[PDB]
Amino acid sequence: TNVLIEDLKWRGLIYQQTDEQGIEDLLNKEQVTLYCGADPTADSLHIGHLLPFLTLRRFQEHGHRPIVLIGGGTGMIGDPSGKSEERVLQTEEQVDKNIEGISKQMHNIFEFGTDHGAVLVNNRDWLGQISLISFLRDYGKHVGVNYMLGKDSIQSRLEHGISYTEFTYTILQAIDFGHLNRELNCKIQVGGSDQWGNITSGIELMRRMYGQTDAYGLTIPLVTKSDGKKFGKSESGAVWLDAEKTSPYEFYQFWINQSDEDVIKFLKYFTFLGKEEIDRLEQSKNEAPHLREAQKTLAEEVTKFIHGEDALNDAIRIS
Amino acid sequence: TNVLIEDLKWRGLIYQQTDEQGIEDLLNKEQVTLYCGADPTADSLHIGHLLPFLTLRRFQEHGHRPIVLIGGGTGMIGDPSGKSEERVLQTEEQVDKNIEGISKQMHNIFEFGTDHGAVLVNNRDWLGQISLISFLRDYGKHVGVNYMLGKDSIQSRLEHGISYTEFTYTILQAIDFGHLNRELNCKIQVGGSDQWGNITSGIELMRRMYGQTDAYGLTIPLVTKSDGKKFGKSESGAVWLDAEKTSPYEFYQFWINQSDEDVIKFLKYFTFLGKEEIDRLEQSKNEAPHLREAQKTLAEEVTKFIHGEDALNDAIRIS
Ligand SMILES: N[C@@H](Cc1ccc(O)cc1)C(=O)N[C@H](C(=O)O)[C@H]1[C@H](O)[C@](O)(CO)[C@@H](O)CN1O
Ligand SMILES: N[C@@H](Cc1ccc(O)cc1)C(=O)N[C@H](C(=O)O)[C@H]1[C@H](O)[C@](O)(CO)[C@@H](O)CN1O
Repeated sequence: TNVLIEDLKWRGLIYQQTDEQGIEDLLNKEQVTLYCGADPTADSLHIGHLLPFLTLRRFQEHGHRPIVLIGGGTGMIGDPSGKSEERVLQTEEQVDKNIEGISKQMHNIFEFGTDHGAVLVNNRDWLGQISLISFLRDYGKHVGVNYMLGKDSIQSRLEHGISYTEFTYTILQAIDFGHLNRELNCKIQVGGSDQWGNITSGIELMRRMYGQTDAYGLTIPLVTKSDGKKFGKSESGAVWLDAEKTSPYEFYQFWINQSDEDVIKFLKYFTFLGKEEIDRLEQSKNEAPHLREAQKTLAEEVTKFIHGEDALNDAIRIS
Repeated sequence: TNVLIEDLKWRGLIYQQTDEQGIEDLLNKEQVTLYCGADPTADSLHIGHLLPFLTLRRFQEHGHRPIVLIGGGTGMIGDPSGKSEERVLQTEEQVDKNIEGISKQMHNIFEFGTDHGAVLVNNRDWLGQISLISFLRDYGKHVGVNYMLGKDSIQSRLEHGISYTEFTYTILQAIDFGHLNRELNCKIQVGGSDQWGNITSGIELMRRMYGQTDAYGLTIPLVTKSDGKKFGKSESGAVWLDAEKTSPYEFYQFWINQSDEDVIKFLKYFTFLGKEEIDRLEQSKNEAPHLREAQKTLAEEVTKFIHGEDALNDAIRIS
């Protein structure tokens, strides 16, 4: 038993684990409970969010469980990770409006509603309670400043000033992990490179609060185009997984006009084909580039997936 | 948490449980490990085997696990359940040949190969070992004759004589359940009406051997045609889920020419639609019978499933 660890590292989806061996272990023994999340900083996800939520499927595939968290709380604050400009808060309706969009997509990418499947959580439930005096007593006590001033994320901000709220974000997200680690049994936190800091911060506080209850962190990598030009950025800014911002036809194309270099890879990253199917599909590429098979299947795979069987047609029938 | 128990009894898939409440319970608490099996008495399954193995999916759907057992051992003996004529043994090649067929179908109906998914077991592994003196000591001791002479199955046989082997079958199958109950954690045994006796017999010996380690038995019902004529029996004897004995076109038809009375039901029994989709699909039936929607979708559902997306086409394109 250890095939899942096998394809996630063939397909190259492993940027870093906190404790390699430890993760390798429980994955080949117990049925883990890994989760991922996103704040409602928009009313639609974008292909940058496609990789991480798929890796959650990869896991679910072999008996494991995935938990999808929507930032109904940490959303209103926003994650300075990466950013090198302070954010700007947003209207209670704005957030509570956005989550209606993001939730409509997840619900389609994953299967919510079972007796023991994935779960959709919103942190405004546990962060919506906890008070000012409280937060300071119960959590702040064992969350030292030298540590926070250590998070890579923060410096870009420390450099041209980081407001206190951007600064008290990591503690908001640590509280989360812990809550799930103690509430749904969560032990692994999957997320992009931009989440190393927050992930780790979650386990560091899990240890202080009570000798780290078997928690670990996994990071999916950074999808890199071949030419060195921003995966996910069209003139039409991003490439939105929302039909009416980025359509199946526009969607379709994006994957079929995708370069041959960064092609098989993307096949591994976003398709549920096997090493065989790809092997062959890598072949058609390597010697009969005219039929343009790679670029084609990829497309029709991710499109039927994201957008539909029929809309795939509709898209193709417009091609 | 209790939706699965909800649709299995809406769709009517529950003929009987050994301990109703007890099953209701662990199903709304822990992720069960239910299994089902079939002896290689042929090299292809038939629609009579479609219901039970689907109900295993129903379960797997909500976090649970299914184990598919092939009778590589109890096969060579054959289950007198139902039968009212002694069986006839069969060639070691014959069995070892048949299982190649039956396994090719399961592998397509279920997903074998994961870190923690369903598992394919063959009992010739645990029954292939156990010796004559042994079997008598370790198992026979606490397997009283008055009990066996109680199994409904047996009397039909007791009436026109039951050979000892048909008689020592139930103990072969009890040993199984137990082995899985102690080996893979199995707690529920799903199978058709014709398996009540064997199922129960498995838990009765599990208790004697050691206070029944939390085992229960579930039975799917008997698919009944509307007219009262043998579901699954064509002139072409059965309706084989093997392409080259019962083809997608022949397959296709069988479901589209299926009567309107026993139609929505069969929709519930064999399709993964919702109560909604069916509601509507029950409607089209009830007032626009000309479009013949029920009979149609059913077909194309079960066909794409059993035989393929493309072969569905091929079938339709021959319709
Ligand atoms: N603080 C997190 C959100 C979070 C919310 C609650 C938690 O308890 C832990 C983290 C974040 O910044 N997420 C990105 C987002 O937009 O929501 C998102 C990124 O955009 C990403 O590319 C795909 O979602 C990858 O970094 C994974 N991420 O969660
Ligand atoms: N003794 C069982 C097989 C068995 C094998 C190993 C076990 O440890 C327990 C039982 C039997 O008779 N099965 C049917 C078959 O043909 O294999 C089969 C029936 O045909 C059925 O209709 C669908 O498979 C339903 O009764 C479920 N059944 O298992």
